[PDB]
Amino acid sequence: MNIFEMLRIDEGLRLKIYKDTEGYYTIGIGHLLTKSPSLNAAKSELDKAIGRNTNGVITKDEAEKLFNQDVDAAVRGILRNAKLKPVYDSLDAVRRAAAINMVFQMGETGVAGFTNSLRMLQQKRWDEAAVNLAKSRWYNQTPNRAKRVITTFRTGTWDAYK
Ligand SMILES: [Cl-]
Ligand SMILES: [Cl-]
Repeated sequence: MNIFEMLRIDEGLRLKIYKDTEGYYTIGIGHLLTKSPSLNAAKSELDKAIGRNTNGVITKDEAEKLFNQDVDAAVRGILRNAKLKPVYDSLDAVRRAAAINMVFQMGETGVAGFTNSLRMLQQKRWDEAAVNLAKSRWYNQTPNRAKRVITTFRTGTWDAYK
């Protein structure tokens, strides 16, 4: 198991524009297109992202390409962030995948606001961090996915994904 297979399980794959859990125009493997209500603003962003007139539909390869870019960008955002970097560096390889997952889903600002959990993770207080992470809108909105990520932080194994 690795970050790619992990996110592929959490996000699914959709080849036609769809609305995410928050109601936003998304495509592929969790690629947010726009927070605007306009399907046209979404279609525009889509064509811009792919480099072609897509009419709202992409191929698997195109999906995977967006996905490759997004994971990369997620990692780089963590590495560039003064609050996230130290925590991330402190983690083992499995837990690092959990961190990437959160950033991919909620953005760097979002995660960055989990100050207390971040401190707990850095100190390696696993059960404590797990409890604190659950006290969040994130957990309340996407409980099954949150639980999976949280279990990964708690255990340091891929059990939630097996
Ligand atoms: Cl893009
Ligand atoms: Cl969920």
